[PDB]
Amino acid sequence: MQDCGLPPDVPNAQPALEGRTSFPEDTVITYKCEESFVKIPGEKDSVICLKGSQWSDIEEFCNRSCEVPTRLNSASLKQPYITQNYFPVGTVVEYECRPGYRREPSLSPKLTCLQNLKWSTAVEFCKKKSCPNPGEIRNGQIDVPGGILFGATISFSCNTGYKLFGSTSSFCLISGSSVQWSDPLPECREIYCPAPPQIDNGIIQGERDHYGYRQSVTYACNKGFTMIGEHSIYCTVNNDEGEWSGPPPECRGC
Amino acid sequence: QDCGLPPDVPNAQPALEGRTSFPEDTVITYKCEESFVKIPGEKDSVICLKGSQWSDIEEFCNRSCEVPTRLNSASLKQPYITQNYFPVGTVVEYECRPGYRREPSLSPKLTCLQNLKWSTAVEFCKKKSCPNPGEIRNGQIDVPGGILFGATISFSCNTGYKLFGSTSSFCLISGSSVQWSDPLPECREIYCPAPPQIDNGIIQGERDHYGYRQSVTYACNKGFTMIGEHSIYCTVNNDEGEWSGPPPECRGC
Repeated sequence: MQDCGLPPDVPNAQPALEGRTSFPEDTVITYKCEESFVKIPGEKDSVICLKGSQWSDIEEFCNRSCEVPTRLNSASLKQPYITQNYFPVGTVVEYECRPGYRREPSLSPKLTCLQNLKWSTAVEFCKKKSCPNPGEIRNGQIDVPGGILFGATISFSCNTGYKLFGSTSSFCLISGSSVQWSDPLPECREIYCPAPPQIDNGIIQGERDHYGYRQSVTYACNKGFTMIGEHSIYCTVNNDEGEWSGPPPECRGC
Repeated sequence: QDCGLPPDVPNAQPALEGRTSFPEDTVITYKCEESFVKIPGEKDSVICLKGSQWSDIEEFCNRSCEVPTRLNSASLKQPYITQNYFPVGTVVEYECRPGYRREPSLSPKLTCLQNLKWSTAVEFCKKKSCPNPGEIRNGQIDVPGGILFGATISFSCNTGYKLFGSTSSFCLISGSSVQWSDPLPECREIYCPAPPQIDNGIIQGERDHYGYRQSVTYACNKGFTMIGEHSIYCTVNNDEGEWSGPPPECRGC
């Protein structure tokens, strides 16, 4: 009769019958691979009802493949693997470095789909690029806790008696073609104490315009006056603020 | 042949030894009464002569000041320093003791006043001053009470420095002047012991010396995680350098 019965049984595939058991001549039935199976590119996945109530032949067209290679932050799949989804056992794909990573020549940038439907062990075939030498801060220091490679962080400090002006840290970020420091080297500025205090009936011996950390000012009483106290005070520097070591002496008369 | 009582001399008293009769040739000496001093080059005694007659004697006592009181700033000049006769109007001269100096604007003279008292005393001989103490680098000099003769001064060394030498100085009289008993001490920078190195980590830019408040920063080698403070700093404790705490640790991953 001008009708075919059930289409052939294909291993690891299921036909779409749309709720019927009888099909008219020329009816085309498509099969869908079952779970954990991917259709093999360049293969028939459907049958057709021909004359005599006979279906056209169809061969197994499903496998048995790995999943799409896992997402790496250092490397991207090369074409054409980056657009594929069919990865039967033995399939080997190639990677290429992302930015800012570069090839580690001693290691292969290839992964293979293993018998267990898993990709081979990952190695660091694409390593992190390195930022330029941080350099130096005059009268300050740079803290490099964990190298200067892509993603690294560094901090800046200013030695005792100096005040930091600018960024207090820097990160090695990807900069277009390469990786560069997010922020420039700051400045360590000399902290000044407030002008030294003057005293009644006494003077400051050779007063300077500016006084820095540990710099001292010496007092002297006027003729006829007796000094009671410290002959000199010095600049103490704490939490980036200048402050004199103590009060100035006193000059008592007569 | 015996003389009777010797003549009455104003402001003087004779020494009779309880006697009322005296044999020829007896010599009787008089002593000036209180507040009175015998006048140099004058007779103070009488003698019993023939005819039961005493030799003549004239008043020989002039009211006089006492020997000037001792001053610690000056001393009587010669010849006043050996005199005891100071009638009203007598003016003596002083000269400075050590360690004192003359106050040009003033007079070093005292006058015996009508009331038998010396004139008002002024500071004509003033305490000498030692030279300006000067400066101690990285230290201080405390001048509690001036730098005149007899004064004391103390020395200290700022935080992070240790004093080496004298801790005080006294203004002494030194021959023809006054000088500080002790020379200035030196304030030397205290160094902490070399910072400790750590396994699988380094010191970032180690220095040769570390002083007070100076810090050393650590960094772990690739593949190691730091455990503890990233940097430590040089503390000072009774002139000794000591690190703020232990260095971090670098744990294998």
